Amino acid sequence: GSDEEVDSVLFGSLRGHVVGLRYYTGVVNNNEMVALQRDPNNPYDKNAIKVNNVNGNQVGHLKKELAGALAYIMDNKLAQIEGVVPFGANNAFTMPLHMTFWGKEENRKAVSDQLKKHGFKL
Repeated sequence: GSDEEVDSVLFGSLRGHVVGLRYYTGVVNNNEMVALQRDPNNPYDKNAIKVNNVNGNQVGHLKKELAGALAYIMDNKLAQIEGVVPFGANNAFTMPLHMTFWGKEENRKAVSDQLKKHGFKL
C-alpha cells in the first residue's frame, strides 16, 4: 500500500513550460501546486497529461512531445511528478513550471532512461 508507493525518495526538481494555460484562463494562486493526471478522456492521445491545480482548475496541459516521456511514468506509476507554481500565472501564456520529482531506486533506471532517451520534462 502507501508504505510502498507513497514512500519515495527525491530525484530532484525538473523545469518545464506549460502550454496548456492559455486553453481557458491561464490563472492560478500566486504560489499554487499542480497535480499531473494522465488522459481524463483523450482516446488517441492517452499520453496527453491533464494538469489541474489544488484550487481545482484544469488550467494546465502538456504537449504530446513532453507528455510522451512522462506518460510511461504516469500510467504505470513508476515515479511521482509533483508540480508547483511560484510564478502564479501572471500571464495566460506559457510560463516555467517547477515539478519536484519523486520515485524509488527500483524504478529510477526505467524512469531516468526514458527522461534522457526522449529528452522531455513537464
